[PDB]
Amino acid sequence: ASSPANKVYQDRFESMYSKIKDPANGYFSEQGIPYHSIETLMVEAPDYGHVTTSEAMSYYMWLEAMHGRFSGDFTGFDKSWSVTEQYLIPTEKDQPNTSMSRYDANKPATYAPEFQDPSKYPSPLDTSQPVGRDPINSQLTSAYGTSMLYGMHWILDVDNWYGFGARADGTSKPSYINTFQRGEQESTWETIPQPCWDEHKFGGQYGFLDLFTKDTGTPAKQFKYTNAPDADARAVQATYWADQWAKEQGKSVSTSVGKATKMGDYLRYSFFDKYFRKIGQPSQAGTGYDAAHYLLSWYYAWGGGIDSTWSWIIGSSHNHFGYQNPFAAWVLSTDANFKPKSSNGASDWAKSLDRQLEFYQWLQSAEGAIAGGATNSWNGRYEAVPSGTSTFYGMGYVENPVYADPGSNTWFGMQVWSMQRVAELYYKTGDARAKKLLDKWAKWINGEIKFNADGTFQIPSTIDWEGQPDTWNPTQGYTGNANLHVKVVNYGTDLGCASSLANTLTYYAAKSGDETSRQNAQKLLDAMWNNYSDSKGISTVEQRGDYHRFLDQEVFVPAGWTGKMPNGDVIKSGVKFIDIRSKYKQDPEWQTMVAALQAGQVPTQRLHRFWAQSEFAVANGVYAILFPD
Ligand SMILES: CO[C@@H]1O[C@H](CO)[C@@H](O[C@@H]2O[C@H](CO)[C@@H](S[C@@H]3O[C@H](CO)[C@@H](O[C@@H]4O[C@H](CO)[C@@H](O)[C@H](O)[C@H]4O)[C@H](O)[C@H]3O)[C@H](O)[C@H]2O)[C@H](O)[C@H]1O
Ligand SMILES: CO[C@@H]1O[C@H](CO)[C@@H](O[C@@H]2O[C@H](CO)[C@@H](S[C@@H]3O[C@H](CO)[C@@H](O[C@@H]4O[C@H](CO)[C@@H](O)[C@H](O)[C@H]4O)[C@H](O)[C@H]3O)[C@H](O)[C@H]2O)[C@H](O)[C@H]1O
Ligand SMILES: [Ca+2]
Repeated sequence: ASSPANKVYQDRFESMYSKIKDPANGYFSEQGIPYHSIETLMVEAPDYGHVTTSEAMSYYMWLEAMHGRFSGDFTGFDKSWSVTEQYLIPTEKDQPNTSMSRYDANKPATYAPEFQDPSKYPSPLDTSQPVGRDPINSQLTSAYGTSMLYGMHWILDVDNWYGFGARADGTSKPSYINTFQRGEQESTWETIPQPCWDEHKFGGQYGFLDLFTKDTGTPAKQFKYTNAPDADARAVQATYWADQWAKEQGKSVSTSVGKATKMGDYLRYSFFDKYFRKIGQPSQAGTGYDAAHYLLSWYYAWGGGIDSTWSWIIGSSHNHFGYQNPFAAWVLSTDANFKPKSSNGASDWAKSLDRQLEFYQWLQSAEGAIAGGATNSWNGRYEAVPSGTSTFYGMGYVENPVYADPGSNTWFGMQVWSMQRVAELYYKTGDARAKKLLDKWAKWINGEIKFNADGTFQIPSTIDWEGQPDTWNPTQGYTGNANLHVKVVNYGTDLGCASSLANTLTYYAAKSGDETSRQNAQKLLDAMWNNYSDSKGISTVEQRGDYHRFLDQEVFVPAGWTGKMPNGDVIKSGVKFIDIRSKYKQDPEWQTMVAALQAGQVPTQRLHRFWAQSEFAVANGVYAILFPD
């Protein structure tokens, strides 16, 4: 039997679970896939409300696991895994083993430079630049008996809104698409949505391929997928709790545990430099593990030919603290039920745990907030690191890893999503490293939570940075980083971030006994329940300051390149964001948004983001379990 839980907060989880699963609320598609948000007019990471992400799927898993804990029914959790495997992990038809089996571990991919401006793309492939060796492929094919990769592609056009269909048929749903392709300055407003399976049926003469990379000959028909490591690691974290909670009740989610374990094994591809170059010596090709930074980088991607057999796989040189998950690393390296089948799976994850904790500590500012990250590829072209730039294992510090429009580390959300995992690790193991990080971080954030007399509240929203951490010396450890500072630019009432914050403070308070953290977590949960509830979960009105880009953001299209989106929209130099997504004018909220822009006002929206609703529900569940009385 599971220990008794606080009935007040358990009821709140149950109420939220009902609203999220209610068919009338519209959080899911007819195929059972959760959308990024109920509302369709939505641009922030994905550019349409009804596309889904692997992030949403991992929150769906977490939600169902918690529901299993209170209802004793885990069929919903097993269902979240079935939907994931069927729709987000490319099937045998989506990543043909005929092509994947032609992979060459000694030449994983062909080098191509990254540019700081989208106008420099397509990027030219250069076969003369060195590429290191992939040491884990043989481990995976041997353990699993296939060359296909088991990980989630990060974004999916659920209802085929863009019209690419499945494997170029234009009519099936869901539809594998990707967006970001052109570097740090390519915001969500500057992409050209493209299909993962490109047979040249849509777009230009060669589909959309030559908008991004340029080779010596004619582009081949090909498929390509991109993983979001933070989502796959969250899926493992969620499955661990589902396993623990099921066993406390004589139930089992054994089959889902096996899927999470296999996913964690392939997830190791994010531990490697993009083109397998040695960590700390970027001009040199790696010989295997010397190319592993052991952190959960921004992505690992793979692809291959559709009508001819060949394939490639790349890791990522860019690392952001917000993607790390020491808890998932702890589970995969120590729990016998989650031991990966591969020979080095568990030990690699053990190395990642130690490295991740060093990374967090190295990035901790004077105040306590965690700074951006580091890269093994300066400017995305393995350029020389400027003199005076701090390093972590030879990797140069970057304030906003991967994206600069807006900076990937200017959103407060990265703080809570990531530190929440450190709090779970601390709660379970009492790890001294996690303790030192949390004591300082929690003291910082507790001084930034503002409660108003009318029941509303505010927490940091946009943050900024000054300075850099001192160069990491593993034997010296944390120096205090006196010259690295966080600055809060503005506060807000992001319900998803506040929920993640309550979750982090709850785990931490439960282990440390810090009363200040416990009462702030409860006050946050209470304020949200009492003042922000609505018939669909919780919400508030927020300003969408970037929406002017719907109409004024020019999208770069190379000189001479012309094509068409499936609905007929012409792609050519001079198009704006809206010109290649004309179906958006049919959105119920379109006239309202345009009217605001016309009057010189900032459009506002009342949004129901799936992850935020689940975050709130899970946060109530966690509080109910850790503070029974
Ligand atoms: C943050 O988002 C991610 O950004 C990165 C930025 O780099 C994106 O990475 C890029 O992804 C592209 C696909 O989405 C690929 S294009 C692809 O590269 C392979 C490997 O080099 C090429 O394979 C070669 O093809 C030749 C035949 O055409 C063969 O002769 C040769 O042996 C093959 O290796 C393929 O042709 C290209 O089309 C970029 O390589 C990669 O940088 C990431 O996608 C975003 O999600
Ligand atoms: C007077 O001018 C206005 O000032 C206000 C001051 O509050 C500005 O409002 C603020 O705008 C910010 C940007 O629009 C948002 S932060 C925004 O939040 C969303 C939801 O949490 C984030 O999306 C998530 O991003 C993740 C990381 O990429 C994804 O993984 C996830 O799926 C997404 O949901 C997004 O990244 C953030 O940028 C403030 O909340 C708001 O107060 C206003 O803009 C000015 O006009
Ligand atoms: Ca830009």
